[PDB]
Amino acid sequence: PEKSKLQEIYQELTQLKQQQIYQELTDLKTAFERLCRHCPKDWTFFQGNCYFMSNSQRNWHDSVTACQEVRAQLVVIKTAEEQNFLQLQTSRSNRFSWMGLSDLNQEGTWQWVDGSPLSPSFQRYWNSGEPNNSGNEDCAEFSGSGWNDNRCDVDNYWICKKPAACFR
Ligand SMILES: CC(=O)N[C@@H]1[C@@H](O[C@@H]2O[C@@H](C)[C@@H](O)[C@@H](O)[C@@H]2O)[C@H](O[C@@H]2O[C@H](CO)[C@H](O)[C@H](O)[C@H]2O)[C@@H](CO)O[C@@H]1O
Ligand SMILES: [Ca+2]
Ligand SMILES: [Ca+2]
Ligand SMILES: [Ca+2]
Ligand SMILES: [Ca+2]
Repeated sequence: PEKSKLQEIYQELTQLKQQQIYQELTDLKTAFERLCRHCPKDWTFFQGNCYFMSNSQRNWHDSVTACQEVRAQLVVIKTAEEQNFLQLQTSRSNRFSWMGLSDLNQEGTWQWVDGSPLSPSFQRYWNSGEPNNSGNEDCAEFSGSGWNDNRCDVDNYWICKKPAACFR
C-alpha cells in the first residue's frame, strides 16, 4: 500500500560540526513533507499547513475543543510570517478571532495550547495598551491589527490549524 511505503521513508529517517548535519536533515525532511499539500474542503493552505476560519462564534474553551474535533488545534503561531498572514485574514474579514494563547494557568504568563511559551519577539503583536487584563482577561484574540486579551467566556470566531496531508 502507499501509506505503507510512506512509513518506510519516515522509518529510515528516524534511523538517521554536527549541528550542520541536523540542519541539512531538517531541509531534507521538509523537502519531502512539501509534497503533502491536501487540505480539507473550505480550509486554507499556507506554508504546508491548513487553516480553518470558522463561520460561527464560541468561547475560548469551546473553540479549543472545536478544533480537536477536526484533528486540529486552536492556532498556535510559530513565526512572524504566519502571524502577519492570519492578522491580515482576520483584519480583512472584520472578525475578532481566538488563537491558542492564554495566561489562564498563571496570570501574566502567556502560553500556547501546545505548551510553548510566548517568545519576547512576539510581544510586539499586542495592541497598544495590551494585555491589560481588564476585568480578568486570560485569552488572546486577533483584534484590529494586533492582539488583545479578552474574557474566556466571550464569544469569537476562531481559527484552527493542522498539517497538510499526503492523502485525501
Ligand atoms: C473593563 C471593560 O470591559 N472595559 C470596556 C472596554 O474593553 C476593555 O478595554 C479594551 C481596550 C480591551 O482591553 C478589552 O479587552 C477590555 O475589556 C471597551 O473597549 C473596547 O473593547 C473591545 C474588546 O471587548 C475592543 O478592544 C475595542 O477596540 C474597545 O474599544 C469599552 C467600549 O466598548 O467599554 C469598556 O470600557
Ligand atoms: Ca540544504
Ligand atoms: Ca487571570
Ligand atoms: Ca490575564
Ligand atoms: Ca484587553
